[PDB]
Amino acid sequence: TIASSRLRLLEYSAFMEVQRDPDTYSKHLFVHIGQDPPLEAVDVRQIYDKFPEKKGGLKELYEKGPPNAFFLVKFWADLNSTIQEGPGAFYGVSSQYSSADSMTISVSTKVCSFGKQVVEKVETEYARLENGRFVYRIHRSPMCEYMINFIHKLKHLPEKYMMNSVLENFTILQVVTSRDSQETLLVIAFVFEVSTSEHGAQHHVYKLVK
Ligand SMILES: O=C(O)c1cnc2c(cnn2C2CCCC2)c1
Repeated sequence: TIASSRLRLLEYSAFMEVQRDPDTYSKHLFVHIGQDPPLEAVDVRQIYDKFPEKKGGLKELYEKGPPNAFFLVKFWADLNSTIQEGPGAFYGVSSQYSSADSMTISVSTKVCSFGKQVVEKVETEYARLENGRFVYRIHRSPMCEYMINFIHKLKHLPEKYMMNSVLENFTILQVVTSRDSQETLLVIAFVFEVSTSEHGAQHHVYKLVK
């Protein structure tokens, strides 16, 4: 469970959806996190090299704190072409959060490639009271053309070891802050590999410590 003292990640999924006919849709999940067990710890200094981006970077954010907001998710992305991709295929990202307190949050998603920030998405979300808790939803946020082209380039590689060498240099840094106070609520560093398993995409969550 990815949760700080102020915010919990309920769900996260990167996917592509193709419309076979007006009433039929197929959805392929590249990565997914759904739905508390104790988490294994990873020293944050072991991944500073993987996130070398200076301003809005990991080292600076960790020093600002609180340390309880920092998590690392290692993904094994399912890049198998299970669904037949056609012309109007939608590539998107959906995520949900919850908190005990009502807040306006700001979700910044930094996509990095070769140690350089390539895309940054900033989305403001308002609290919705739901079953005594406050929920935040980012539904079907479209992937930018950079990310759709990166996935095609990855799928067109003749070997899964070649895709791992590319994914070695690809990271995503998600920073959720309170909109008005600018306080760090949740930080998730994402690192990637290609899934070799028949059980599809897999992930491992770690608590970042110092
Ligand atoms: O927020 C985004 O735009 C975004 C773009 N691409 C993403 C994710 C999560 N996984 N992936 C790809 C890595 C390789 C498989 C799919 C999120």
